Amino acid sequence: DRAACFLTKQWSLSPIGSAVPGTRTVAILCCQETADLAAEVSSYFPNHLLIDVSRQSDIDWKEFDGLVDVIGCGWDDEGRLDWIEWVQRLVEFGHKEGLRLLCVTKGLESFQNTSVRMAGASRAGLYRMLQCEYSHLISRHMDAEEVTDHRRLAKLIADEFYSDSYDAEVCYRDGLRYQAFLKAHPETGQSAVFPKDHVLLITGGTRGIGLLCARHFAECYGVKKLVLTGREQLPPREEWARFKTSNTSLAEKIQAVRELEAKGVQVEMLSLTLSDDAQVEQTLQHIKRTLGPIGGVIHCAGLTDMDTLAFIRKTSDDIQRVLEPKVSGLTTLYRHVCNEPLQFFVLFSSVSAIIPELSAGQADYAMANSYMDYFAEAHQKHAPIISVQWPNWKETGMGEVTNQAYRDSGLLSITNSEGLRFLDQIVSKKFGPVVLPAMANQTNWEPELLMK
Ligand SMILES: NC(=O)C1=CN([C@@H]2O[C@H](COP(=O)(O)OP(=O)(O)OC[C@H]3O[C@@H](n4cnc5c(N)ncnc54)[C@H](OP(=O)(O)O)[C@@H]3O)[C@@H](O)[C@H]2O)C=CC1
Repeated sequence: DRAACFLTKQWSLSPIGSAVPGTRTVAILCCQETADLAAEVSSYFPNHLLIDVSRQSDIDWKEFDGLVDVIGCGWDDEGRLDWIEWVQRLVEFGHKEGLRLLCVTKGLESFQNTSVRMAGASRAGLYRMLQCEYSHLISRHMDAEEVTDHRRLAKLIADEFYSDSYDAEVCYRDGLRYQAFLKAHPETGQSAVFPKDHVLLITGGTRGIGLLCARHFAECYGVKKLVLTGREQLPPREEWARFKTSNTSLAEKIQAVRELEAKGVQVEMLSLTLSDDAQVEQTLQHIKRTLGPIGGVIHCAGLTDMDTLAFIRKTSDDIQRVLEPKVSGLTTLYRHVCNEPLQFFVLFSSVSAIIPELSAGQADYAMANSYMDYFAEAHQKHAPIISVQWPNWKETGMGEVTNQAYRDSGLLSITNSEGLRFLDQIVSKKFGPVVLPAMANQTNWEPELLMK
């Protein structure tokens, strides 16, 4: 594994060359809040369908030029997934010779924006990547400025929609169009002591990378109190002796608790529904009462859906299960730990949040991890919160089974030791709120083309 780098999302001018209108129907996805905007957008499309999701599909989808989604310009309820089936149906049933999907947000990107407006985060991640999963699509996320008037915004939208671009992600700042790309962090491509009476909280800490982090913090940062959370409820401690010769995942967890406790660490392995406000409150009160204040959080709770790959074959329910730990779960956890004396709050995101080619066949996972990226950017002022867009870990967790796009990306799969060193640097330094640490074979690596 050759060369370490740290990539962050940067922006450069990408002017539109021509904007030729069509006459096929354009769908306009909105909600009650964004309906006035949607009406203004609609005046640029003589042929349109306004789909207000807060008001089923008997549509001749093959007659459409595409869809403009402006729900991300309002509140954009992360828990309401009804909008998804409109996108799926258009993607599946639409013309195979080109159709356009355009997602518009307002002030979601931190570029030339001192105040991230946390709306549209999961949806941006979907639209960024759909053209890599479906070769016939042109799909784009566009971020406008929060100040932009509806009339001006509608004009920008219409030109963008019918543009000659295949850029995955763009923003407009002071009337100028910019495209997103990845680049080695600007200058940095020490550490304080973790207090012995504070607790390190690790969600998804019971196996995989999170457990590896647990061992690492106990060994190298002198952590004395660990709370490791997952979904499984371990049996009472009195039962544990019956699992000595078991080869089960539960046996391994029990053994891991014992090995940590041998290092002189107090360890609790808990079941916690992270999106359940009442349970998270109660559990956090228990920790604070009986162990001590929270000195750090590592958010590893996460699932990939390995059964249903195609976006158009996923149900709302499937998608919700993948989002839950990273979206609702993260938000709920944050509300109950943001006033603790945190040294760090590290989110385990993925290269699939941001590299469209790797998102393919796992669109819901890209949505989930994308939300965490923006969440860190939006809350960096209030908490030492960092989203890490991890590459594949070769030796622990979900494992590798890496595909051609991953190999073709020039990303390498990383060792545990590589990953932990990456983590230590990310905590010790200011790479900013979102960073993609990669091991790359330097000869054959063009980070600046990763998002194209
Ligand atoms: N492995 C890799 O290469 C990469 C991993 N990541 C991310 O790193 C994190 C850990 O990855 P990995 O170690 O492979 O994962 P594993 O599947 O090995 O471990 C998942 C852990 O999270 C817990 N968990 C899963 N779903 C939930 C949920 N809904 N609520 C609470 N806890 C949950 C599991 O608990 P239980 O055992 O009780 O189910 C388990 O402790 C994930 O968030 C993943 O997206 C990112 C990039 C690459």
